[PDB]
Amino acid sequence: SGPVPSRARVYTDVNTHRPREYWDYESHVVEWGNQDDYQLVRKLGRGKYSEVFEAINITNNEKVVVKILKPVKKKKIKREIKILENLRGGPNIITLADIVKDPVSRTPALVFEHVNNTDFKQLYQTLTDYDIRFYMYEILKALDYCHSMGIMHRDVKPHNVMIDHEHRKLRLIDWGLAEFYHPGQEYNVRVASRYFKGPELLVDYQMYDYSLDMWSLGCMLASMIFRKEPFFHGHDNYDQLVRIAKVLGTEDLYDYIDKYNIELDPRFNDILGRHSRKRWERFVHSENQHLVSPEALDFLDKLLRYDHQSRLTAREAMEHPYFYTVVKDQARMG
Ligand SMILES: OCCCn1nnc2c(Br)c(Br)c(Br)c(Br)c21
Ligand SMILES: [Cl-]
Ligand SMILES: [Cl-]
Repeated sequence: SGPVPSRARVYTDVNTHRPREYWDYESHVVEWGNQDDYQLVRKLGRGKYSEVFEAINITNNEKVVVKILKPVKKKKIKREIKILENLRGGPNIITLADIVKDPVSRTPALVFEHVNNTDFKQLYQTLTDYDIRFYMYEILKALDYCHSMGIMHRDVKPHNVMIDHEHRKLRLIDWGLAEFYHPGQEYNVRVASRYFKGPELLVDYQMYDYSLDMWSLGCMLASMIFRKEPFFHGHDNYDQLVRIAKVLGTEDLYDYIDKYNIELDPRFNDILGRHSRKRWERFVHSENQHLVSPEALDFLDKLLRYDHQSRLTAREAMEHPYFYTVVKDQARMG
């Protein structure tokens, strides 16, 4: 029988209208730069799947950030670089500077523009109501650009947003899980991090799209405004959906399941069972009332939908009242 097909509502064929060499990363020939150009200064850390350094380009004396890639397949290597080259110059997307290779090891290393140590998770414990709005909007600028260029990020979370609090700057990093969106294509559910995985991924639905990132963004905001890190705290993949069910309710979950003719374990239905919906105001109480407004709760409600097709698009989200003053504020400064 199988499931019902799905299409992205926006940017549906941006790769179809483009030439083959745009999205066919398997046919790309990576002209590898010279490793000697770059000298490592200090270890900025090591991410969930890489090791990252502060570095200096000796050809122009500018600073760069080098990311020595995890022992990974050549299929993933080429996908990421091709996605970064295409997203270059986009608003709030980190820009690939060069790509080099170790002389003896032959392990690849992405080189980027220098931004800042400070990720958005470490900076989240000192943010006003207007700061949440401002930095969420900047993430939507990056999310609408990458969607508009035909790319899902697939790993949107606090750690992958770099933010310079003082200069009002923001970058979305780690595109190594991202992928090009093509209609009719089945996509692998093993992307993102538990707490930010959409219901589509947890119900083993393959034909998802850009809307996945909008789920993840909701997860951040929810945690940001209610100060519950993370807002949906699953222990395993089964439990994550069970936590989500305990907020959005099980009624719309099973409507989502039949609509797309999605199949899953009988015991999942038993595990989930029946549970009532909880209105978004019930996660407010003590030291967070200042962060939660009506426009925040509507916005959040419209992002955290089981049905991926119903979720707000990045552009739609940018038009929400939540940002009304934000878009007006940046029209007299930027
Ligand atoms: O565990 C700490 C790792 C932090 N980390 N991970 N990926 C990073 C990227 Br890409 C850039 Br660019 C920058 Br600047 C930093 Br800092 C990064
Ligand atoms: Cl995939
Ligand atoms: Cl979108």
